[PDB]
Amino acid sequence: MGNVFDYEDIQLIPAKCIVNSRSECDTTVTLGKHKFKLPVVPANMQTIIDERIATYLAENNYFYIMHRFQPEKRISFIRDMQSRGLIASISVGVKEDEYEFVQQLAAEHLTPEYITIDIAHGHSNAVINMIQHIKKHLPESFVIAGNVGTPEAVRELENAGADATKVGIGPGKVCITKIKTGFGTGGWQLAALRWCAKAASKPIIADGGIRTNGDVAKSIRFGATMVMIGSLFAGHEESPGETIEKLYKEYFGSFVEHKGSLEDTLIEMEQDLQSSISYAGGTKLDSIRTVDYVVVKNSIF
Amino acid sequence: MGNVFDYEDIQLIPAKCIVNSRSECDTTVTLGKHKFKLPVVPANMQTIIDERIATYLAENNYFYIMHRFQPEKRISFIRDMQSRGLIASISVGVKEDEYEFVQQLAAEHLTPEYITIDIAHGHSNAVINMIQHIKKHLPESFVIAGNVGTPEAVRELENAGADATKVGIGPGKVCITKIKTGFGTGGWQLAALRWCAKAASKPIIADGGIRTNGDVAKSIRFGATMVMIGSLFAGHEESPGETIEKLYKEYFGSFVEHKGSLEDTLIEMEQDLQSSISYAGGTKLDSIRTVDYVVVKNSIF
Amino acid sequence: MGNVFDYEDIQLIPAKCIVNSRSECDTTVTLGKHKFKLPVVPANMQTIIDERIATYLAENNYFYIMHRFQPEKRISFIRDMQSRGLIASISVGVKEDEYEFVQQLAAEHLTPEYITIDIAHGHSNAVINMIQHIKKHLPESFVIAGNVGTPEAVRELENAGADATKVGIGPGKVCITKIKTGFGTGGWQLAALRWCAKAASKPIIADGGIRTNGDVAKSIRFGATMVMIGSLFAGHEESPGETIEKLYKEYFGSFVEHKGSLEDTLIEMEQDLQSSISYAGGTKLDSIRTVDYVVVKNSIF
Amino acid sequence: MGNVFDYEDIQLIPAKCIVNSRSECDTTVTLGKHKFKLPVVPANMQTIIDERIATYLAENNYFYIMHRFQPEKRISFIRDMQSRGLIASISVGVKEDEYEFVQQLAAEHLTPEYITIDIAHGHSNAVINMIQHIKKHLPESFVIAGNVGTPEAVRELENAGADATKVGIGPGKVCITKIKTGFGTGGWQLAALRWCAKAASKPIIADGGIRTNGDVAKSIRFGATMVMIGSLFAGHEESPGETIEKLYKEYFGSFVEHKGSLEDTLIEMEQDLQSSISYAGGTKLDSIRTVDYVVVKNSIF
Ligand SMILES: Nc1nc2c(ncn2[C@@H]2O[C@@H](COP(=O)(O)O)[C@@H](O)[C@H]2O)c(=O)[nH]1
Ligand SMILES: Nc1nc2c(ncn2[C@@H]2O[C@@H](COP(=O)(O)O)[C@@H](O)[C@H]2O)c(=O)[nH]1
Ligand SMILES: Nc1nc2c(ncn2[C@@H]2O[C@@H](COP(=O)(O)O)[C@@H](O)[C@H]2O)c(=O)[nH]1
Ligand SMILES: Nc1nc2c(ncn2[C@@H]2O[C@@H](COP(=O)(O)O)[C@@H](O)[C@H]2O)c(=O)[nH]1
Repeated sequence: MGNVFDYEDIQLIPAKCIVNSRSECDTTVTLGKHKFKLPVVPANMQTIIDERIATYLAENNYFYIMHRFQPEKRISFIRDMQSRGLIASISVGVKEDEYEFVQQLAAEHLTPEYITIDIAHGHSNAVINMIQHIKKHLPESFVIAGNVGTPEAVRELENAGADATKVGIGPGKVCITKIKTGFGTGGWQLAALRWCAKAASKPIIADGGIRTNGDVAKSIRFGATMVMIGSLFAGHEESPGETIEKLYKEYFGSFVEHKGSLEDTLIEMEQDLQSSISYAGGTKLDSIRTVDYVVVKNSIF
Repeated sequence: MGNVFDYEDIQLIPAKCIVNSRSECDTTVTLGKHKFKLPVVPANMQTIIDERIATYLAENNYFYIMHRFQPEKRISFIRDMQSRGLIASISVGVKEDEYEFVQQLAAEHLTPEYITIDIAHGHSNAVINMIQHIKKHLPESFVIAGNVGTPEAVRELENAGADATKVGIGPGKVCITKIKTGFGTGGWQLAALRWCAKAASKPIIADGGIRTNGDVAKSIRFGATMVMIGSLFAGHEESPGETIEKLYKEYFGSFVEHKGSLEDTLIEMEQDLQSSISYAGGTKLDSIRTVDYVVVKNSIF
Repeated sequence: MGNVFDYEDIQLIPAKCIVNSRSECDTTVTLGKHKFKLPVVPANMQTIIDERIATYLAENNYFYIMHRFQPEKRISFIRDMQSRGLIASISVGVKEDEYEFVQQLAAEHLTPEYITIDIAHGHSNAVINMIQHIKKHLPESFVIAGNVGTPEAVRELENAGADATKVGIGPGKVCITKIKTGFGTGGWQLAALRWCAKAASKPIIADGGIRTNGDVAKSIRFGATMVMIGSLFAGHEESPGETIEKLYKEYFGSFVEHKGSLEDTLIEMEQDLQSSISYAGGTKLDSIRTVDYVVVKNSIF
Repeated sequence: MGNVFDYEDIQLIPAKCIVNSRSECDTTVTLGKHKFKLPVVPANMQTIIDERIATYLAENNYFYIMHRFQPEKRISFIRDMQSRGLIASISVGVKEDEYEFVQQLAAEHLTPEYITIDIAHGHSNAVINMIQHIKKHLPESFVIAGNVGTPEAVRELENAGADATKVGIGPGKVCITKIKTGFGTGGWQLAALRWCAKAASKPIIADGGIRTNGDVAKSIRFGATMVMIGSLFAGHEESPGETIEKLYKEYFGSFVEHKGSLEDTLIEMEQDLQSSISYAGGTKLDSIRTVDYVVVKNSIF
């Protein structure tokens, strides 16, 4: 950064197709010691993810991150997921009984595979301290830290010991940080990603702003390992929240229209993303990383 | 490419008018051994073209390309069109009984004047192979190959032996490749054309993105020999698809409003295009190629 | 040209106000041997101007140009206007009985004060010929020629003997030349004016694209002597066309909402334009010519 | 200026958060001899402010400026506010019985703490004269002068003796100066502020264009001491004007929807602005001044 742009400004340029069917394209990705079907993860929000969803995903090799909204239920969540041969992926804060939470986890001999320290303005000593604290008590837990919007936050989190950082400050559909405060990556998420990624030693989770499945490929182009999606996963039948009636579900953070089975959404993502690999002139996800691109004048639209 | 822009960004600059009536302007063009009334061709899609339309066009020296959706009907289509003193212009794929199709055509002593190898991502060995195959079995067939979106695809198709290439990856009104995959010329079709054309030895068919008849002239400015149009030819009385009721027709690929006779559309195209030649300070189509232009800031609109 | 922009891109920068009331600002302008209240003129179209309006304007020192749509009525129009102590301002073409029209005028000893040769694509020998013809038969007639969109057309018309040129190719609200042909100053009228004006020895009439009264001042900034307005003068009670019923009038060239008395419109123009002179740090119209300006990013709006 | 942009083009870049709660951020500011809760002030317009509001604000250490619309009521307004242990902040003009108004104030031994000379086009000798006049008769009155839109107006007002200048020419929601005259900072207010501020020795009040509370922080970034807000303060229950019925209030200068208590609005401003300080990596308002920023391509939206 550089020129500033966002998802809709970007068109990726096709290379020579080397496959006969998109079916020969592999969209898996790896994050620490584990391998997942898709580079996407639903937002770790109560309006998007619950234990039911978490189990479905885990049982099918989809990465998931559980929200933190009922912090008391986490211990037994971990234990359920882990007795099940499944990954336990949870979120923590830094305020303040969760310092003894991760200490209780150590005593309980309970190591979650993934822990995400998820704070609105995650560029802080508060976040550094919780990272160090977890590397100390649960050194075998893969730690995702954020949210951040700069290369400088990314470095300083990675230097605190984060295994991955989460990038995005206010680009969410239901997020209003840009309006209230005038700060963040809203309006330039994809470019804020190019630029954080340039400086990252650890996987980045691009968080927020995704409006189409093509934006997964674009996020891949510009440095993401994983893409967090709230809006596009909102309003499925499996989704949290009640349904009204045609047909609608609420979606909010800490009014949409009904979308069908989350599995159809996920297979469609995978298919679109395999088309993306065809277009990127390759067989796997990483082929996307090398393609040229143009910044269009009006949009995509 | 260069600056990226699209049809609506472009205004062409008028030269001194050398005609008294647009009627003295000639909009014909030539593609291989044949001469046509207009540099336009309806999309080779089942929602746009059928044998009825194909016959009308052919009988009136309008270039047409037939879709491939009932591949069994092609043989007798060719034979009908050819017993009629008319051009037989068909589409083929590369999967897989159509390798013996063009071999059956050779045995049948049936040479179609035009064959279009029409694949979404036509930059592939698959397409190269079908080109070579046809140059081998039906060497007297003019071969149009695509679709492509780069100078590199254009060269490599032309080097495989294509007589013309079709340029456009996702700029169609009903096309969703840009949304699903994040790849292609959608949002910058006209510039993707300037740039493919710069590197082409063979006629290019600019395929997709045309929203006004002025965009035909613009496509001419930027290197097209021929312009393929789906949307603007959708929904005529002669058009495929049923009519509802006011008055509508469906338009889709592999919900519009009713447009009148296709002949009125075509005479209007010709007239607008003769106005375009008046403005280009000339008497024929090629006068458009030399005019200056500006990229406006907001649009045309 | 230079950077391309249009009316809405432009903000003019205020200089020190040297007046106590906008009332001390003089918005008059001169075109040949005559002095007018405002640098504006209604479009010389049948949907905008008739003899009733023409008389009102003339009787109040507003410049007007009469349309050509009933060419038989012109002779007696001139004579009426001229027996009245009023300016006779008419439009002519070049096809073809109007070569003897201006010859009939010579015989009739009838010299119109202003004659406008008004052709869509006025950059032509056709227009040059009619200019020379009029300078020959009615040498005392002020000749306005056009329409043009380039410095080159402006020079060549001025060299043919035009006393003023009319600039604008398709920026009209009801004009569709940009859509049909892909040619003209639509989308960049104000910049097409900066640029024609840079090369002009004669007054330019900026014709078309005016959407607000501020655009009169902007046209002044960028070189106009006079501004032709169709849309903003459409739909007044005095205006041509019938009224329906709330309340509407048609507006078209060769569906709006009702606007009130044309005199209120004209006094308001004058007042806004005197505000413009206050802001331009002056007392007269020409003060506008010297102000700085910025090209904004989104619009004015 | 420089690149031209406005509030929606701008995203501010977060620095390392050094607070645990936005509650530890101080949003106070000082203007002359007085200290206020927020860098915001409601527009000194009759549709926004009255004595009731003025008293509320003053009694709670919110800066306010009273409009001038009932000039006869000012004397006793000052006296009421001043007998109350409250700041008396009034507006004056330059026409013409207000030269003896400020002379009557001197005789009455009535010194208003703040006086704002509030003229549409305030770059004038008229404004200079009233400034000098007040510095002469009421030298202990803090004088705010404007409105202006250039560094040159700012200097010349500050050189006349202004204690602060008010910046903004036509960016108001209900302002139509941009449409009528084609002049001012509408469409580029925030950049017109960067640029006036660069040349200012005195506090600037950024006046107009604020659409979100984030735009307060942005105005801070670009040089404002104080931000005047009309639109966002329109339509509260305490607000001037009648209510209709759901629920609406009028808002106009010299049709909205009902907004709630002005105190909720003001506490929310303060809270958003403390979030802004968290994001700016600081504890006080001035931390905002140092942050980086990007100009996005489409908007914020
Ligand atoms: N600042 C803020 N961000 C939120 C909130 N709720 C969700 N988000 C952000 O946006 C979500 C995903 O964004 P989306 O895919 O809908 O654009 C989450 O991953 C999170 O980063 C909220 O209440 N406040
Ligand atoms: N990728 C894709 N392209 C299509 C489809 N249907 C039509 N098209 C493209 O768009 C058509 C013409 O575009 P239009 O004139 O409507 O913008 C065809 O010529 C073809 O290139 C489809 O189903 N998928
Ligand atoms: N090409 C074309 N231009 C027209 C037509 N009718 C009006 N105009 C142009 O536009 C008018 C004024 O434009 P407006 O103020 O509405 O933007 C006339 O002065 C003329 O230049 C038409 O039918 N065709
Ligand atoms: N020129 C002009 N400006 C006005 C008028 N009424 C309000 N304003 C301006 O706009 C107000 C605030 O703008 P807002 O916050 O609504 O964008 C006032 O502070 C003032 O500068 C008016 O009638 N004419």
